[PDB]
Amino acid sequence: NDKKPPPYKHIKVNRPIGRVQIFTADLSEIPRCNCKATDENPCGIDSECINRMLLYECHPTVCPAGGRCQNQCFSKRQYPEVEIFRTLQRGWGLRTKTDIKKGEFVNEYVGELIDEEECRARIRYAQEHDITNFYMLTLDKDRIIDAGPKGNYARFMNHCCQPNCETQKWSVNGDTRVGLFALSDIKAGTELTFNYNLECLGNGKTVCKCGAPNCSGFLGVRP
Ligand SMILES: C[S@@+](CC[C@H](N)C(=O)[O-])C[C@H]1O[C@@H](n2cnc3c(N)ncnc32)[C@H](O)[C@@H]1O
Ligand SMILES: Nc1nc2c(O)cc(SSc3cc(O)c4nc(N)sc4c3)cc2s1
Ligand SMILES: *Sc1cc(O)c2nc(N)sc2c1
Ligand SMILES: [Ca+2]
Ligand SMILES: [Ca+2]
Ligand SMILES: [Zn+2]
Ligand SMILES: [Zn+2]
Ligand SMILES: [Zn+2]
Repeated sequence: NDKKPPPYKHIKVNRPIGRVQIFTADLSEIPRCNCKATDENPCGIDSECINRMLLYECHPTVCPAGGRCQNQCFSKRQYPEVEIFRTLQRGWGLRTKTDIKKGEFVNEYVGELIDEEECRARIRYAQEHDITNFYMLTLDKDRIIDAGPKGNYARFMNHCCQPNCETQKWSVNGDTRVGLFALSDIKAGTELTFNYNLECLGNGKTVCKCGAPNCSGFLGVRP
C-alpha cells in the first residue's frame, strides 16, 4: 500500500543476505575524468565525462570536480520527487511529481542482495502463499536484487512494454548497482515504468495489462 512502512523495510543501500559478497575498489582502479570544477555542469549528463561514458560513478576522493561533480547520483541518493498511487489493474504504482528530462537519473533499484539458492526459497514461499507480486532483478550470474521484503520507492514501478524508464548497470566504488533512467522527457504526474522482461525473476509469468501497441502479452518472459 501507500502508507509509511516499518522503518526496517525502507533501506537506502543494497542489503547483502547470507553468503552474498559485495566488492570494493582500490582507488587506483577507479577511472578519473577530465572535467573541470569550473565547467558549466561538471560531469553532468551533457558533458564529455569519461566516467559517465563508462557507466562508472565518479569517486568523491578522486574526481577533479570535487563537490561540484554531477556524476555521484547513486551515492548522493537525490531522486526526483515521486509518489505511490493505486492503479486500476496493476496494483500500486509510482509516479513523478516533477518534470524529468530524458537521460536523467530517476532512482536506484535497491533491495536485498541474495544468491540463487535464497531466491529459489523465496519464490517457493511465494508459490505456497499465493503471492503474485515480485520484485527481483538479476544483478549478475551470482546475485539477485530482491526489493520485496525491503527496498525503496523504485520497487513500486510497474512494467510497460513501451516504458518511459530503463535500467542501467553502473559501477560504484568497485561494485555493480542498478539505476533507473528516463528514456524521454516525462511530465510531472506521469506514471514511471520500465521493461521488466530483460532482467526480472519471479514465479512464472502473468498477463501484461500495460496496453501498449507493442505489448508482448506477459510479464516474466525473456524476449
Ligand atoms: C515490482 S512490483 C510493482 C508494484 C506492484 N504493482 C505493487 O502493487 O506492489 C511488480 C508486480 O506488479 C504487477 N505488475 C506490474 N506491472 C504490471 C503489468 N504491466 N501488468 C500486470 N501486472 C503488473 C505484477 O503483479 C508484478 O508482480
Ligand atoms: N506515507 C509514506 N511514506 C513512505 C516512506 O517514508 C517510504 C516509502 S519507501 S520504501 C517501502 C515501502 C513499502 O510499503 C515496503 N513494503 C515492503 N514489504 S518493503 C517496502 C519499502 C513509501 C512511503 S509511503
Ligand atoms: S520476471 C517476473 C516479474 C514479475 O513482476 C512477475 N509477476 C508475476 N505475478 S510473475 C513475474 C515474473
Ligand atoms: Ca560524448
Ligand atoms: Ca548462476
Ligand atoms: Zn567528469
Ligand atoms: Zn565527477
Ligand atoms: Zn505489455
